Amino acid sequence: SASAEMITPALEGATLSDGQLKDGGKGIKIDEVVKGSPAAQAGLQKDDVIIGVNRDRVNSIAEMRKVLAAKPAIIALQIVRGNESIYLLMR
Amino acid sequence: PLPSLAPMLEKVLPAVVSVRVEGTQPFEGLGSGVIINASKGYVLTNNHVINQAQKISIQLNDGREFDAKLIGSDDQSDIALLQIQNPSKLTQIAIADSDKLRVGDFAVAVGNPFGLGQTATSGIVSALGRSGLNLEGLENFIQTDASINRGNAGGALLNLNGELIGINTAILAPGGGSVGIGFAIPSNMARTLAQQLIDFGEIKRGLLGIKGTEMSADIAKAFNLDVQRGAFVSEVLPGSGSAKAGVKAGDIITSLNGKPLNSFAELRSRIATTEPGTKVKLGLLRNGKPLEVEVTLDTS
Amino acid sequence: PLPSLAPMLEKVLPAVVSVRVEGTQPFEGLGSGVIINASKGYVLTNNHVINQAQKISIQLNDGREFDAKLIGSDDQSDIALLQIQNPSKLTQIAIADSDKLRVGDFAVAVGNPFGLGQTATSGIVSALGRSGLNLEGLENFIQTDASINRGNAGGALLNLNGELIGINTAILAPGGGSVGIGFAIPSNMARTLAQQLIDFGEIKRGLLGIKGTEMSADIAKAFNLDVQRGAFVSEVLPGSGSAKAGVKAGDIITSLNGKPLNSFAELRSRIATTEPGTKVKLGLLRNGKPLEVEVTLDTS
Amino acid sequence: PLPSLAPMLEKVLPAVVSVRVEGTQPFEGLGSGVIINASKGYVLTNNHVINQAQKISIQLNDGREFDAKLIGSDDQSDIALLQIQNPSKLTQIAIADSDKLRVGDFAVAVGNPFGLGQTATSGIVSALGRSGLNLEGLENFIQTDASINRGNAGGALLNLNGELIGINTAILAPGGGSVGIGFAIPSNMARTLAQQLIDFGEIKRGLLGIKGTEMSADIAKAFNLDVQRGAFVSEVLPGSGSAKAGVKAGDIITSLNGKPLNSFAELRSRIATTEPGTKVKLGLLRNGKPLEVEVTLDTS
Amino acid sequence: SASAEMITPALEGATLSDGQLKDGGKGIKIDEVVKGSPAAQAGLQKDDVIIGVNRDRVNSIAEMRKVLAAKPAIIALQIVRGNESIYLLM
Amino acid sequence: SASAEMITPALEGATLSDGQLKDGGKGIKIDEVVKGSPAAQAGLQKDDVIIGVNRDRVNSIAEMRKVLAAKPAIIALQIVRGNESYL
Repeated sequence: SASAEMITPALEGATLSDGQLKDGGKGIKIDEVVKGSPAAQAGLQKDDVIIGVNRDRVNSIAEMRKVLAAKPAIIALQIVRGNESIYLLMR
Repeated sequence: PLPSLAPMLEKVLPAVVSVRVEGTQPFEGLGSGVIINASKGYVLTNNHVINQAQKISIQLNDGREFDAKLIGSDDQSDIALLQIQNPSKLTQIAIADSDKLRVGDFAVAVGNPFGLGQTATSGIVSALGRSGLNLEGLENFIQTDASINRGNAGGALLNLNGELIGINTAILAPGGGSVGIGFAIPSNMARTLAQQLIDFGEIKRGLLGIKGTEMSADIAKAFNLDVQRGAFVSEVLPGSGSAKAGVKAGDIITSLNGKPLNSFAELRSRIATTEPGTKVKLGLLRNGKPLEVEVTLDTS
Repeated sequence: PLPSLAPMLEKVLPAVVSVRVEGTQPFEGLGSGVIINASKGYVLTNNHVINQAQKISIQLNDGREFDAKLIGSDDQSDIALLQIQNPSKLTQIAIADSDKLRVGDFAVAVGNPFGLGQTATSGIVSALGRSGLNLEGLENFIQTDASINRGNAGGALLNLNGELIGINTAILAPGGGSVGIGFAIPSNMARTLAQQLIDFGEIKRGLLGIKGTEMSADIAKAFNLDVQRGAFVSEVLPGSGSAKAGVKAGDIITSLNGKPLNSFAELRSRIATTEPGTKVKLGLLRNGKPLEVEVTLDTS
Repeated sequence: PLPSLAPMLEKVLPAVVSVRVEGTQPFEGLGSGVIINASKGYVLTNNHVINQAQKISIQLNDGREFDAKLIGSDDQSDIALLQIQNPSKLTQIAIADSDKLRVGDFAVAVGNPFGLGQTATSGIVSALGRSGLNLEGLENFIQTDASINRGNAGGALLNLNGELIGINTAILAPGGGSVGIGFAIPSNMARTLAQQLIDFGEIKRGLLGIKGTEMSADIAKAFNLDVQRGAFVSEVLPGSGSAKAGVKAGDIITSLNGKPLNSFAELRSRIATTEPGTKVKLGLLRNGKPLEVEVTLDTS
Repeated sequence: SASAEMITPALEGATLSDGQLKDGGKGIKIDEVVKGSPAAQAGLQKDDVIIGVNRDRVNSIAEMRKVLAAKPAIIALQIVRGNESIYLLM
Repeated sequence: SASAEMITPALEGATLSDGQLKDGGKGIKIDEVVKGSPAAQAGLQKDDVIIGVNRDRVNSIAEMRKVLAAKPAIIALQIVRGNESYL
């Protein structure tokens, strides 16, 4: 489980790994979040499964890193917390 | 023969009053107010003029003095309604539709600056729909360059016919004095809030159950769009009216009941005006495709 | 085709001049003035512009320069009169009736702000009969919201016909610059005092023999009265004309020459303007009963 | 029915834009600009707003955002020209003749004070040809009393027809807020400099070859002269066109092209604007004798 | 002699007594004025006799105390310095 | 050597002497100008020849003193640095 700090400053304090959804769809599962960290500030929580960045779909930490290597202005994670859909936003 | 505003100000000035407040170490404060109902003595004023008062007095511009009682108050919109005890020979203002205003219309501000007494100043409407000043929970301000100073809060903003178009609330001042940037609450929202306070004694806020942020061109360049004004939807709370209606995250609200939105705080204030149980129309754009949605309001 | 103030300002601006004062560490001061007699070169200005001058110079807006002498002055009303040596090709102002002014009339201020040169600004008449600023002995000011700054003292306040309605005399501001609250001496008092100075060289001040306080809505509640504005007489000095008339301690002054009195300061200033030996009629209120009392003034 | 500036403002407002600048500790600045060519996206702005930018962005009043590139600048006159990258559906302003302006004309200032957004204020023209403020090398300012604050530089000053008459440049403020004294570059100078920047990329300044000082009532009182406004010439640089024309030291310059000169700075700016190689008419006053002199301008 | 501060804080600095006028009318003769006291600042002087509070007549210190126990918004003292009538505002 | 300080302080630091022009006309040749003195600030230079005060024509240091005893408003000197001619 690579620490999310190295990928981007905004995800400091979040533990990300390559996991699975309830239905088998691939996604990146959030393992542990530091209280007060920017990940906690943005709304990331335990056992969240991110699905897509903007109009994309990320199935691995490497895929997310390749997407983020271009360093876009803003990030929006379609995320998955519970059986519904929420967007997030940080710079 | 010479043009002037004197003929119309003669019939209107008696409706604007001065509000004197004492309370607590004791304090004394001064503000303005507008007579809304002459028979029942209802006075519209600002909420921070009255906040910590134990005694409230009203003074007419001819010298008469009355005692007042607080009927209701709105801290989010900063609007208070007082009642005059034993009213006698009062004059009331007429209210204009502030949805028909435009930038460039002429305006008159009547108030009580620095405790000097009743004063009228003149200017134009500089802007509409101003918000984001981190002043109140609700901001849909009219901007004007009529001179507005300390003691003017609660007073009247009028057009050339002498009809109410705003309630003076705030100024932007680098050094504690007027530089020509003043803000007013539009009269439609103020009238609706005053009627709710009269009818029920407190406000019933309706909520959409949608959490979202301001739309911009930066986001439009991230979702391949053309619209740069509106509200961006991010969270749909469970079981709300919009959740039942089918509104999902990632969408953009453009028009409310067919009226295009220029801000997200604009939509917030418009929804806060609406009473719960009403059905509203949302013009939506999801994945670049437009739609029309009917929504039932909740209760806050 | 387009509306403008230029056609009437083209004829009036030569009458407003700049006043330069050198005195004594020495100081150099700046103000304005208005030419009222073109053949004799009489110039009306403020008293605190000329207060401790050792030499006075006058500049026209075309560049010509003159030396000036003080004919007389009045400290209580803050009015001074100068005469130009060897005048030639001058323009004079016409004086309007300031008793016909109303709140909402349009006004133009002409002066010399910050030593820049001749400058015109525009506004409305905000209020009438203002006092209590503790500036001079007599205060019956016109309150206007034209931009008025340092160097505008002594200068002109005009109506849309180009006639003088006031002499700019003061301002209120936390930061030292205009916020839209300026004060002017009305033209009737200034004209009367200037005529007195021309004719005799000193002011002729009349008094009533009444010492009293300002009537409020509180004193009208302790004697069970109705009118809340006027003057409350508490001392009638022995041997005065008012004593011969029959004014006693405790009554209320309501009208001067039939015109209702807005304040006690207005009564004081209007009495001080009037010439000793004149006869006035006072509308008196005693024990809830109205009366009319004829009083002959004495000399100060 | 009611008079307003709204009908004419609705057509001109899209042509005034806000200018956001990022530069270098990193800094962000804000100002305004005017669209003078819609097909090419040419934007007139102030030089000190754009000074140390690394990136420039233009934002329209409907929300669209564009990138801009500097075309040219003029530090003495403080005028900058930008081009919009990839323009689409723009509105442009119409320019008026600023040599026909008079004191008392009505004016509207459109800008972006304190970063709030597009704002309009109203006033009159207070003075013409102001200078001596020691802000730029060449000053021939229009003075106005519309409210102009921080963020207004580069924006529009318009007449009642919606035609450009000036570019807002500076203010005089004791405490960092507007007190009613603002300055604008006249539109004739601005349009000439803009054409020069478009055609050549830099300004071609012409000079006379004369060193002199301002005329006053004191110098004229020593040479027994009547005039008191104009230019007093003290040195004629050898080899110049003026020396070839015969202009000597001690002469008084009265009129340029038959139009009266009110100061040395007006003559300086008017000569600087005129293109090199052009011929000009000088009204000379030497030993009290008038002369007409033809001068051919050189290159600076 | 009676203390005037106990009657009201306004009349601090006045020495009082039940007195009589020149024509025999009963009043409140001022006997000592403290310099700098509120009584001196208001304008009370020696030998002054108060024949009124607001719209009433006070015949003794007790009656004035009874009227002032209501604590009115202001006080209006007829006094009688000289063979005349001077009002006061408290 | 006539010091210019008590003649007029505006010419302080300028050494004055009765001389003649290149054609033999009379005037005052400025022998020395002290750097930072009021004369240098006003524009006086070494070897300058003042040949006029305001409109009047002057010839000697005594004539300078007699003219400037009245203390006029402004003195517009003519002077003649090189073969050309105000301060």
